[PDB]
Amino acid sequence: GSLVPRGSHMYLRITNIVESSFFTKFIIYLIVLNGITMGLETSKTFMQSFGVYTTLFNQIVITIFTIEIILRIYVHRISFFKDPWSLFDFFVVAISLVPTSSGFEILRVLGVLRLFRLVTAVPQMRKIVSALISVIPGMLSVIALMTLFFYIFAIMATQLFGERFPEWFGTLGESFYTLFQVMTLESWSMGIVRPLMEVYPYAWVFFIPFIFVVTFVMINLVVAICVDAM
Amino acid sequence: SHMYLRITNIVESSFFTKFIIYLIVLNGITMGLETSKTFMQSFGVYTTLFNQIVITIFTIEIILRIYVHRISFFKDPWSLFDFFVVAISLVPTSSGFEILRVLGVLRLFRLVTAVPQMRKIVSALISVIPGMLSVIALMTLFFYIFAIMATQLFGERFPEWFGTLGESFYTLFQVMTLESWSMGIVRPLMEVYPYAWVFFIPFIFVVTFVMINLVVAICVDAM
Amino acid sequence: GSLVPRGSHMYLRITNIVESSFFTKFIIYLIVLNGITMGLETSKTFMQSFGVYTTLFNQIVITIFTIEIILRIYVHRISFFKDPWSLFDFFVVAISLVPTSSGFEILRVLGVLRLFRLVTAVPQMRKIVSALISVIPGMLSVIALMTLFFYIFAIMATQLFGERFPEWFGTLGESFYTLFQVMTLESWSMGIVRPLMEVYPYAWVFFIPFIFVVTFVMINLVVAICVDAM
Amino acid sequence: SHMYLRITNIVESSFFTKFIIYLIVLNGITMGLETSKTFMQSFGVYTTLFNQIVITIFTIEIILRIYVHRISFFKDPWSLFDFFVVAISLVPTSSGFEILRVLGVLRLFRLVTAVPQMRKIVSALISVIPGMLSVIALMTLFFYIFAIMATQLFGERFPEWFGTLGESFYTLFQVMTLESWSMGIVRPLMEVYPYAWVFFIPFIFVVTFVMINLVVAICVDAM
Ligand code: NA
Ligand code: NA
Repeated sequence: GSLVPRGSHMYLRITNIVESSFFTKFIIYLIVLNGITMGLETSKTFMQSFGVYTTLFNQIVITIFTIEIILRIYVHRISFFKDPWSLFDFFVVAISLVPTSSGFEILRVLGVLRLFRLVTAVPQMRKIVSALISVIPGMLSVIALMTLFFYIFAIMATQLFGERFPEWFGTLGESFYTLFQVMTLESWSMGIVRPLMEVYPYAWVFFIPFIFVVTFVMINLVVAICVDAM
Repeated sequence: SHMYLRITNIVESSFFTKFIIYLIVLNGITMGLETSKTFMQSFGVYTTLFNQIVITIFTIEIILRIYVHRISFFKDPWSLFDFFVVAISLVPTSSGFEILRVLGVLRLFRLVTAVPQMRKIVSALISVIPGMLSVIALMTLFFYIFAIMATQLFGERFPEWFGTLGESFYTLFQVMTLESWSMGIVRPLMEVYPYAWVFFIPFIFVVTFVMINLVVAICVDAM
Repeated sequence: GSLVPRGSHMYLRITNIVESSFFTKFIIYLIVLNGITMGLETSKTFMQSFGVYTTLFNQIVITIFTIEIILRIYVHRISFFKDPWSLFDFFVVAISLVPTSSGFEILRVLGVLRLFRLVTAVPQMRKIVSALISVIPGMLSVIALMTLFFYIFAIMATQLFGERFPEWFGTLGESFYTLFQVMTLESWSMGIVRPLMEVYPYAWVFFIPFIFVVTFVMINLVVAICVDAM
Repeated sequence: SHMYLRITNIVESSFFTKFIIYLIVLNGITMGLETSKTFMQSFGVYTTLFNQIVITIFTIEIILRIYVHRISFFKDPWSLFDFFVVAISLVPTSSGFEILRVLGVLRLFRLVTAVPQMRKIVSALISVIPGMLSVIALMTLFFYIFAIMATQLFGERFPEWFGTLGESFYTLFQVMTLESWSMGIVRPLMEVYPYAWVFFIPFIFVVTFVMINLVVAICVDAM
């Protein structure tokens, strides 16, 4: 493979650096250091004392991480952009590269996602994430079914309850949101359906069978993962 | 037979199912759009005419499917669902109640009908239900007995929650889901009836114990 | 067996009556009839119209049921009082025999328990109750453990929170009650622990580990029934 | 050895364990009674003297158990628990905090220590925990990342729920238990931050998905 390596005179030179155990260790060390520093940046008292420290520390770590991804791309070439873990690394570092201002501060908040590089860089963490994720394919049909089910009941509820209950059902999205809440069973009766039954006494004919189905499916979804994994 | 084979090759074709599924999805999209009051002031007429067109196509389709499948049609659960959900959608713009207009949205479940693999998951989910009916039966009897009890123990001083058998069923269901059962129901009940806990706690143990066994059944009965 | 039968001249006479399929059918028929009549007695409107009907119907059914248990005891003799289903039958009919007044009306309400004779008299209902119940022996240790656990944390909470929160923790029983509620996770935070953290900011150090344990055990209890039954 | 064998037969005996268990249960009963303010006005002195007597016996017991078991004692988890829970109970009537007086009730968990079969269930429950640490670790990291995010997205306008990393941890735990997460937390958050749902819904999916897999593990890993 590798098609046309960078040398392989300096290709191998940087490859042994990148491929080393020290290289991974140092990076992980910085992940943990930056994770600690990010919790510290949460205190307004710490930021009034050591604000400058952590801010420069931050931009320093991010420079190292960018160089790291660059070195890893020269070594792994095309293989890099075919590796989900490396892709996550790339995108979570790229996010972190957007200037101190501009756009919105969501990009600054999403910067904290780089701490998930602990999962990337540490094996066994990969292994558990990998195990959890591979369970998802045998769920897509049920998820698909459930999504269609929510969509149909959201449309119904929007048009049955939206005019007299705009906050909870005024809009398709509002209805989706509220139906999700009912599925988690959070205040479904005292907070949503009892108030609904004061105008619409048969509202129970809608939410109870909704609750049976959504619950029945969730149970089968779990049993699936119990059986499909066992 | 004569023209029987003629329409059968139409109905039985790959094109025929595709076109129908295409209309399911199109009509499903059109139904979400009909939710927006802004969309309906602009393209209201469009979507309304689109709707009556789709429903006419679906009616012709079911007719064609019955001529081909004859008796087999009304013995097929999927076709029956198709039939009833299209018939629902045939009820006039007014008259009766508007539940029928709302029940029209149920025709989107024809996506399940028309797409294989969706049948498969619905089929898998449903076949799990027979080995549950005895437990369901037991639970229903249990709800019935405790609903009657709650009606006559708590109904006079707590009419909204227990004044009526139906109200009691409803409240007991809520307690089973554990939703506000204490802060919202049993603590208030205990300001009048301090031993109310002797009723709802064992009720909660039983209903929970059964649900756990009901699930374990589906864990076991399906495996 | 049977030691000394009643004859067996009339012993066999009543035995064939009692042992018949008709005998069971008739009784079941009355269970269902009385169950229907009991729901009807819930309506204040029905009781103003057909109150006399159902009340006499009730005392009639109860007389038949007492005769039934009597006939069953003469036939089954000692075997009767060794049969859990017959014992339930006996006690649920005896409850139903207590006079129209006297004591409390709990005895009138407990009368509705006789509808569970549907489970007794119908096979397959026995079978599911039997299946559910037999699962309980392999649970007694965990239940025992949990009961001890609740007892210890109830004592702790009574003495940590009872003075400033008499309703929720003023008394061992109040504490038991509240801890049960926290276990069902019902309003545990917004309704109990957040108000508790306004005086006692470390209350979370008590309820969070309580919630982990009680939840962890519940999960293992279920897995037990999953494995012990599978 | 000399008197080593003399006390060993005492400590190792069936009588010795029984008497101790007998005192566990007696002291446990006495601790519930000490909860009643009425009982304490009548028999307060009795139970207090009973308490110091039991604790002195327990201290002698642990000393005797250490002379017999020597090094083996401090390598036995059950004996360590015994030791620490008795030591806790040795702290003077005042000084420090009264948490130590409350932590004294933990000595009732010596019922688990002293009664076999109780060990067995505790042992079974605990051995299940090693095959969970990776998932626990993943979840803790996940909470940490989302807590930091919530602190800086919602902390200024919602100090009580998200003003501080610790507050955010607490609130996120609550959302994970699904307790009032919508009516009590996310709907209020959405009156200021209408896209807050983009944060809590995926948070709820993940935390739930993991819990389900965590359980399935214990279903599988134990079977
Ligand atoms: Na409300
Ligand atoms: Na409160």
